[PDB]
Amino acid sequence: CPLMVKVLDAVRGSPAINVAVHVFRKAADDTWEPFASGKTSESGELHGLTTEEEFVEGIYKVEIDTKSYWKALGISPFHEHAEVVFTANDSGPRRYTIAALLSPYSYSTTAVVTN
Amino acid sequence: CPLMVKVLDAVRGSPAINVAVHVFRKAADDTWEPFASGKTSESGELHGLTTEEEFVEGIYKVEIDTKSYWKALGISPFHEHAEVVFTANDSGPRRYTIAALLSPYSYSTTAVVTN
Amino acid sequence: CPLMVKVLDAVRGSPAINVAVHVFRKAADDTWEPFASGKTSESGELHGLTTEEEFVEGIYKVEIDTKSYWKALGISPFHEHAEVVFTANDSGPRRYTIAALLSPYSYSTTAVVTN
Amino acid sequence: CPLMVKVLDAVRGSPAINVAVHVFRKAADDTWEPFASGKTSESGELHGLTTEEEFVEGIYKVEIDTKSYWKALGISPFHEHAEVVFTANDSGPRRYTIAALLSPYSYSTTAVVTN
Ligand SMILES: O=C(O)CCO/N=C/c1cc(Br)cc(Br)c1O
Ligand SMILES: O=C(O)CCO/N=C/c1cc(Br)cc(Br)c1O
Repeated sequence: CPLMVKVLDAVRGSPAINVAVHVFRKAADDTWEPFASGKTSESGELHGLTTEEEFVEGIYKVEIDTKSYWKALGISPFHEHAEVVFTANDSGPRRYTIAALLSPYSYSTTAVVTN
Repeated sequence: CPLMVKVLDAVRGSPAINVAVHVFRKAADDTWEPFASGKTSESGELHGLTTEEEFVEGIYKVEIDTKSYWKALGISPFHEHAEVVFTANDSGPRRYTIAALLSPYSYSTTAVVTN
Repeated sequence: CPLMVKVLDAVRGSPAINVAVHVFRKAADDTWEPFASGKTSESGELHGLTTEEEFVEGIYKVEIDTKSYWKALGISPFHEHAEVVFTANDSGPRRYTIAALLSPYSYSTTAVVTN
Repeated sequence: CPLMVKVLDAVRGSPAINVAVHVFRKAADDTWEPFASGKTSESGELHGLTTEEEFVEGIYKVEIDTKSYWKALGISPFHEHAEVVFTANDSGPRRYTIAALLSPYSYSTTAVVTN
C-alpha cells in the first residue's frame, strides 16, 4: 500500500471516522485530475487508494473533507478542507502516510515517507 | 486590516521571513482567481492584503510557498505549498489571522478570528 | 521584555483568555522554584513576567493551566496542564516567546526566539 | 497494552527512533514516583510499558527525551523534553496512545483514548 491517510480528532481524542478524502494528480496540461477517493474507517485510516503500479511520479493533492466532519458533530469549523500537496516518487517509489490532526479552527498535517 | 498572515519556522524558532503568500477568491465558475499577494516581513507577517470593502463573503484560499522557503535554507521539504481554504463570513468577528507553523515534513495552521 | 507567553484556542479560533500561567526556575537541588506567574490577557498574551536582569541562564518551566480553561468552557480535556521546559541561553537572541495552541486532547507549543 | 507512545520527526518525515521515554505517577504524598520507562522502536513506537493491572487510576507524567534525540542528529533544540501529564482510568480502564510530533523548536502532542 503506497499511499495511506490517517486522521485524528483533537477535540474528542479519537480517530476521525467517515472522513471523505479525494486524491488528485496534476496532469500534463497542469490541471488536477481525479486519482482516487475513499473514507476513513473506524480507526481513522484510509488504505487501498492505489497500487505501486498506478502511483507514478507526479504532483498529488490529498483533499480531506474536514468541514463535513465537524458539521456532523455540531461544530461550524473554519476551513473548507485540509489540502496536502506534494511531489511523489520523484526519486523512485516510496510509501507515504499522510496524517492529519483536526480541530475546528486548526489542523496539522505531517507525512511519514518510507522506502 | 481584515486579513493577516503569520508564518513561523519550527526548525529555527523564528518568524519565517520572505515567504511568498498568494490569496485567491473562488469565482462563480468555481476557479480560483488571484486576489492579493505579498512576502512575509522580518516578523513573519503579511498585512495590507485587502480592505474591509473588498473582502466580501466568499471562499478564499491562502497559498504559502513553503517549498521555496525550505529550499533557500537547504532543507528538503515534503509539501509543494501549504494551502488554507475557508469561507469569509460577516456574522463572525471582523479580523482573520491565518497562522502557519512550518516544518520540512509538517505544518500546522490555525485561524484567529477577532474583533 | 525577555519572556512572553501566547496562548490560542484551536476550538474557538481565538486567543485563550484568562489562562493561568506559572513559570518556575530549576534550583540547585533540582527542584522547581516559583519564578513568575499571571493570567493571559484578552489577546491571549502574558507579558511582564521578568526582566533581563532576573532572567539569567538556567532551566525554566512554563506551566499553562489548560485543564481549568477547558472546564470553564464545559469541554472535557485530556491534560492536567501543558508544560514547556527549556534552557535559557545568553548566546542566542534576547526575546523568548513561548506559544501554545490548545485543543481538548492535544496541544502544540513552539518557541519564537528573536532580537 | 493500555499505554503506548508514538513519536514522529517532522524534519525528516519519519518515526523518531531510540527516543527515551520515562513515565511517572503521582504518589499519595504528591511527588512523582517512577512508573515505567523505555525507548521507541524503529517504528517510533513504545509498547509494553505496563499492564492493565498495574495501570491504576492516577495522575501520570510521560516525559519524552526530545533534547537527546535532536542532539544526536546535530541539532541544538529548544526544549529539554516534552512532558504529557494526564489523569488516567478515572472512569474505569482505558487504553491510551500518547503521540508526539517533534521539531527542533516546537512539538505537538495528542492523546487517542479508547475503551
Ligand atoms: O495511532 C494513533 O492512534 C495516533 C498516533 O498517530 N499520530 C499521528 C499524529 C500525531 C501528531 Br502529535 C500530529 C500529527 Br499532524 C499526527 O498525524
Ligand atoms: O508571537 C509570535 O512570534 C507568534 C506566536 O504565535 N503563535 C502562533 C502559533 C503557535 C502554534 Br504552537 C501553532 C500555530 Br499554527 C501558530 O500559528
